[PDB]
Amino acid sequence: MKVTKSEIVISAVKPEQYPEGGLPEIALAGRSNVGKSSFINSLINRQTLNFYIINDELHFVDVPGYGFAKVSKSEREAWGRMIETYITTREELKAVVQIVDLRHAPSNDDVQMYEFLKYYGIPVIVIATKADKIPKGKWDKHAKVVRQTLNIDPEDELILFSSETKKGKDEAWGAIKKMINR
Ligand SMILES: Nc1nc2c(ncn2[C@@H]2O[C@H](COP(=O)(O)OP(=O)(O)O)[C@@H](O)[C@H]2O)c(=O)[nH]1
Repeated sequence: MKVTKSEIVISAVKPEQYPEGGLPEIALAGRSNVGKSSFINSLINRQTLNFYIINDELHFVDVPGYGFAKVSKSEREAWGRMIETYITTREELKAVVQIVDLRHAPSNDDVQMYEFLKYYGIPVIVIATKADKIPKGKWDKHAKVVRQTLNIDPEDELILFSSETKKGKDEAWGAIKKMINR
């Protein structure tokens, strides 16, 4: 997608705050510091659920990074409610881009998130980023580990990505498009 417009529209602490209009939504989730914000900025050339209007045709919905253990119990609880509410009630949601680090096996938190999404029948685009930190010759090895750890559904997608080199950008947009026009 040639992005000519992208800007935050709301930072929702509650579902009442979600934007109206009914445009398709693609939510993004991953471990804190995995490279989610870098992934977003790459695609568009640049305690709340943040909605970004893209080209006035869809919203990216950025979910606060998970797996950061130095968080209060109340914050973790709030995070859980927020995502559970969103995932289970949002009709506009077409897919979640789950971003993981290609360098290592996905974590227990990644697996939990993936299992949660599949439980609710949510289409997922798995992005394994930081690919540039691994020799090209090992990309397949590391991708196989990601695939087997999450046990990725064959209808989901696994795309290797790098915010450094923009590897995966076109493929990621292409997948978002398939998900939106399902
Ligand atoms: N080498 C490399 N570094 C990356 C990549 N993506 C993110 N980073 C770096 O990893 C750190 C965390 O990335 P960031 O997008 O801020 O993480 P976020 O917390 O998930 O939003 C930053 O220092 C980024 O520069 C990538 O694909 N390749």
